[PDB]
Amino acid sequence: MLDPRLSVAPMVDRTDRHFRFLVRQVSLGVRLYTEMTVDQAVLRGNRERLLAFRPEEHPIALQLAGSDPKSLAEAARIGEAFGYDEINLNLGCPSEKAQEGGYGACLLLDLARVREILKAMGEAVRVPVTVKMRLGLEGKETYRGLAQSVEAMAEAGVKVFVVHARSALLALSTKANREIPPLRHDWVHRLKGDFPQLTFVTNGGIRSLEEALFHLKRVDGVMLGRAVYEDPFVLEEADRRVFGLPRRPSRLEVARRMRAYLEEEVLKGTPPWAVLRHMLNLFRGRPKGRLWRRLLSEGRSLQALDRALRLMEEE
RNA sequence: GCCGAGGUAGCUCAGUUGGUAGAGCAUGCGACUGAAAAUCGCAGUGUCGGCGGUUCGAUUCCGCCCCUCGGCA
Ligand SMILES: Cc1cc2nc3c(=O)[nH]c(=O)nc-3n(C[C@H](O)[C@H](O)[C@H](O)COP(=O)(O)O)c2cc1C
Repeated sequence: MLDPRLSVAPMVDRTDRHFRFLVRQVSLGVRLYTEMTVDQAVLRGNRERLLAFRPEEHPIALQLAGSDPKSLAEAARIGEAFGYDEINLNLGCPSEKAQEGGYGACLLLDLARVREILKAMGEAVRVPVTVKMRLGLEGKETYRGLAQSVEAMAEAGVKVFVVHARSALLALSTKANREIPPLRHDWVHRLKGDFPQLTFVTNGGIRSLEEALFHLKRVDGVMLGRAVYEDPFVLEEADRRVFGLPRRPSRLEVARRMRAYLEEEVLKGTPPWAVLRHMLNLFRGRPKGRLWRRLLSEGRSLQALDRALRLMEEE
């Protein structure tokens, strides 16, 4: 039993184990997702570097990308061992890299392939195998086509469908595919109405917790990506209102704990910028936030963070 | 001439071991205590130096070519 009500979207070059730990200091309940991790990188690459994460990041789900059923079943078997509570399948990445590899959003073209992929992964691991998909391809999406492909996946085992509510135009850039196609959140709402036994987590364009709450009164969950990264404290009230916990974090308290987390990591071989480049938005839209962001991007050291914290305390 | 170590936004630069490329300062527009300081948001644009090599595909790895650099000659 997992809590799908709220989560931070998987974002390449964003949601590494460092930023995930940061978000965990802001919200205890919010579900975290790893970056898209290709199956071949899990099978042949340094597995400790890729998948190893901290136990504080629980709950956390490893998202895998691929096309070969046997390769994704082996990659899901490996992810489960590292302790991931969930193995999510990437069916939305419209990059040129994805199209050439035949994985991501272009996998939606072939339900027969996607269904044998899901059957293999689900039987290879005991953790819930989910999916993060898009509404369709080349703006040719129909509601009966999306509901029909969701039916097939559900018969393959899938229970949770994290839906990025917008089509993927393979011709456009990746940054263009997250701003141009129309957001049909109402399509996901109807997916819950046609499939009340399934869990749907709508996603796309959610700017605040107030908007996320609106969508929660219609579907099971909401996923925020750029809203969280651009300013982690967009989930400031997430715990208290969504997860019903009695705790509201302070931007300064979180900075104090992120400093101690930076001391452990740096002191055991972690480059200081690997942790500091994700703390720049901690004071976004706050007094003297500029100087906080300047100090860390210039110094890039524990000592620099100590002087930046001291200033924030003075202010 | 042997070599250290580099070519990424205008700028000083990150990118840790092939997989949805971006930090800072500075340009530009904007919010605000009254113009105004202080303060903050918004967006920006990439042939990741050119040529082949592997690959599903490499800013990332090979060889070649190639501009500023530093000790040795
Ligand atoms: C920088 C960036 C990287 C992303 N990488 C992934 C990814 O690796 N896997 C994935 O399923 N979605 C990825 N996405 C898409 C997000 O998961 C999400 O669907 C999209 O940002 C829209 O949701 P949002 O408006 O709440 O951010 C990425 C988005 C961004 C902005």
